[PDB]
Amino acid sequence: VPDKTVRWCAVSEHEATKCQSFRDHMKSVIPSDGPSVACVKKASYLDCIRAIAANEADAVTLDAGLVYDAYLAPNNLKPVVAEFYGSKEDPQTFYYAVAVVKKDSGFQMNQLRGKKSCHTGLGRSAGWNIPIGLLYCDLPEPRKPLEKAVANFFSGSCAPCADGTDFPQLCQLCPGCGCSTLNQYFGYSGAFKCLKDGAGDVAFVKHSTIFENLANKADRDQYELLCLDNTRKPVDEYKDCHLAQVPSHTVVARSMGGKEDLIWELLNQAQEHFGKDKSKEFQLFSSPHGKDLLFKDSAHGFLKVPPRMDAKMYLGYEYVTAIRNLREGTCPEAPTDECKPVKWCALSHHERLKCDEWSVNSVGKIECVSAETTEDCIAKIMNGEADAMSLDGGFVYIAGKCGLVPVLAENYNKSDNCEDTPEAGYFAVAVVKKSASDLTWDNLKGKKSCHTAVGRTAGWNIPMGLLYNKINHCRFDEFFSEGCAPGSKKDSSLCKLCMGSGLNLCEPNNKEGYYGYTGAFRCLVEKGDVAFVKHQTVPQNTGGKNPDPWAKNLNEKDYELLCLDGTRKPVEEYANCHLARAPNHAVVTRKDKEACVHKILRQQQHLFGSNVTDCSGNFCLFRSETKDLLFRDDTVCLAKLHDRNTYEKYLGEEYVKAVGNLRKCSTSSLLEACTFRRP
Ligand SMILES: *[C@@H]1O[C@H](CO)[C@@H](O)[C@H](O)[C@H]1NC(C)=O
Ligand SMILES: *[C@@H]1O[C@H](CO)[C@@H](O)[C@H](O)[C@H]1NC(C)=O
Ligand SMILES: [Fe+3]
Ligand SMILES: [Fe+3]
Repeated sequence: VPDKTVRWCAVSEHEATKCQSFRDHMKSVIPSDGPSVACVKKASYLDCIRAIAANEADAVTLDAGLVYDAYLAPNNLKPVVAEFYGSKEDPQTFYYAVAVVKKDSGFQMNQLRGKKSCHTGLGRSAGWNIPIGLLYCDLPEPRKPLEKAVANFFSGSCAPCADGTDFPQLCQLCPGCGCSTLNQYFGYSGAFKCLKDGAGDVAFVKHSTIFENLANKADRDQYELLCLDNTRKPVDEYKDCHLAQVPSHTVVARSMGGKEDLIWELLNQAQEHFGKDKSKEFQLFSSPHGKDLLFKDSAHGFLKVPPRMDAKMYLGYEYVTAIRNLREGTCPEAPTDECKPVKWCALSHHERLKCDEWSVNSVGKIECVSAETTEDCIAKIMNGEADAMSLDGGFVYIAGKCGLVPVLAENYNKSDNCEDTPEAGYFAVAVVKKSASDLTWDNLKGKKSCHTAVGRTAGWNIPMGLLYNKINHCRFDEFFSEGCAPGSKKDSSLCKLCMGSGLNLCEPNNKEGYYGYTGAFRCLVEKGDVAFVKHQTVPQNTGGKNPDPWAKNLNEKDYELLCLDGTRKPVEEYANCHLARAPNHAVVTRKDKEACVHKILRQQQHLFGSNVTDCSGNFCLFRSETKDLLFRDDTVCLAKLHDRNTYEKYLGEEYVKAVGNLRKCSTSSLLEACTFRRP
C-alpha cells in the first residue's frame, strides 16, 4: 500500500542473470517512489503464463503464438506492452505474413496444392502457423499428424524444425530439415532464398523480408504476393495483400490483477535510461550471457498497448482463425452450403428484443447477439462473435479504421427506385427554442448542449469539428457550461444533464434516455440550450407523432435552427440552415461476409421493409418507436453499394477529412487500438 515492484518471469539461467542485473541498475537511477523489478524463475514460457495467472508473477515478453495460449482460459492474460523495431519516428511493432512468389507463375492461393513450398520454420507465425492454419481445411484427410497432411499437400517443401525420418517430403528442398542457420534456407531470409534460387514456387515470410534481401525495386518487380482473394499483387502492396498481421514480441499481464500501468512505467522509464544508444553501463536489448534475454536484441524500445486491445484484437481475426483451426479440427461436414445465418449486433436489451423478434421471423437466417456499447459491437464484429450492424457514419468511419466494410446504406428519401439510388446524405442541424431568442452559432460559449452521442455525425463530429476549427482546443466540456453527450467520461460536464440512473447515466445506449436523435432533442426540451441532431428529428417528435408524455404537445413552430451565418431559421428551412451534409447511416461487416450479408438483407427487407403496412401483428423492420432500434426509424430501404465498398470511398472525401481534422480530439478507446494495429 502501495507496492511498485514488477515481478518479471525469467526463463533461462541466463535470463534470470540479466533480470537481477536489470533490477540492480534500475535501483541506481530510479527513485523509491517509482517501479523496481523482481525476478521469478520457472522452467519454460508455459510455466511463466501459469505463474502470472495464479498471481505469483507479473509480466513476461512473448512471441505471438504463446500470446494466444496465454489469453486462453484459465490463464486469461492480455498483452500490455509491445516491442518496436524501426525508428523512433516510424516504429514497427507488427509484421504482416505474406506468401511471396515469382512473377507470372500463373497460380493463386487456391492453387497452392501440388506446389513446392518454402517456410521459415515450425511454430513460426508467417512461415507456418498462418499459411497452414488458413489452408488447414483443404489439407487432405487425415489432418493428424499435421506434418503428414502438409507433406501430402505440397509436392515437396522445406519445413525447418520438422522431422525428416517420419515425414521425408517436407525436406526435398532442405534434405536435412535443420532447425538452424547452418542449413541455407532456414528462417525468414533462407525461406526467401529458396524461392529466389528456384528450389520452391512460394515462400512464406514477412512483408519486410524481401526488402531486406532486394534493395532495388527492379528486382522486386520480378516477384508478386498471393492475396487471399485468389489474386496477385506487387510486393509493396503488403498492406492490401497479406495473410495475417502478426505482433512481434509482447509483454503480457493479468487481465484483472495487472499491473498493466506499473509494467509500462517500469519499461518506459527503462528505455529512457538503458534502452538504445542510451547508456554504456547497462544494455536492455543486449547482454553478456547469451542473446534475446528478456527481449529481442533488435528491439528499439517499447510502446504501450491501448487498453481496449484484448488479445483477440491484438493478434487479430485472421491470426486467431488460423491458430484455432490448427488445434480444433472443425471444418464443414462436408461443404458449407451457401449462406449460414448472420449474427446481428443488438445494442443492449432495447435493441436485443427487436432483434430477437426479427430473428424469429427470419426462419433461421438472422441470429442475435448484443453488446452494451457500439464500439463493443464493432469489436465483436471484428473478432467473429458477431457479423453485422448498422451504424452512424461517424462510427462506420471507426469500423473502417478497424478494417470493416460498408455493405449497404440506409436510405431516407422516398422513391420508386430506392434500392439502386445513392443518396447525397442527410443534414446535420443545430436546434434551439424560439423562446431563447438570445442564442446564435457564435454565442454558444457557456451554454448547455445535447448530443446524440460522442463520435456520431450530427451529434458530435460535425458540430464539434466546426467548434474545434474555431476555439483551437479539444476541451469542449469547458466551452459548454454543461451538457449531455452519451459516451463522455462519467465526470465531464457533458454528462451532467443526462437522465440515466445510476450506472446507466450518460451510457451510450437506450438505458440512457437522452441517447440518439430523439434523446438529444428531448434533452433540449427539458434541460439544454441546443440539440445537435439530424434535420428531421423535430418533425418526427412533434405534432403528436411521438406519443410519449414529454413530446405529446410540442409543436414544430416552437423550434428554430442555428445557421452558420449567425442568423436562425425555422425547422423546414434546413437546406438553407444546416451545419454539414451527413453520410447516410450504413451497415458494415468483415470482408468474408459482405457476400452473405448483402444477399440475406435484401432477401430480408423485401419481407419486412417499408413496403409492409399494418405493422402491428406483422413484424416491420424499419419502424421502431422513437428509438431507432437496429435501424433509423425513417429508413425507407437499404441501398446497394457497387464499388463504393470502403469507409473512405463510402463516406466520401469531405466527411473523412472533417473526422480526420478531429483526430487530435478523439476520446475513443477502439479507434486508438485499431489505429495502433495500423491506420
Ligand atoms: C429525393 O428524390 C428526388 C426525386 O427526384 C431527388 O431529386 C433527390 O435527389 C432526393 N433527395 C432530396 C433531398 O430531394
Ligand atoms: C415489398 O416491396 C418490395 C419493393 O418492390 C418488393 O420487392 C417486395 O417483394 C415486397 N414484399 C414482399 C413480401 O414481397
Ligand atoms: Fe515471426
Ligand atoms: Fe447519424
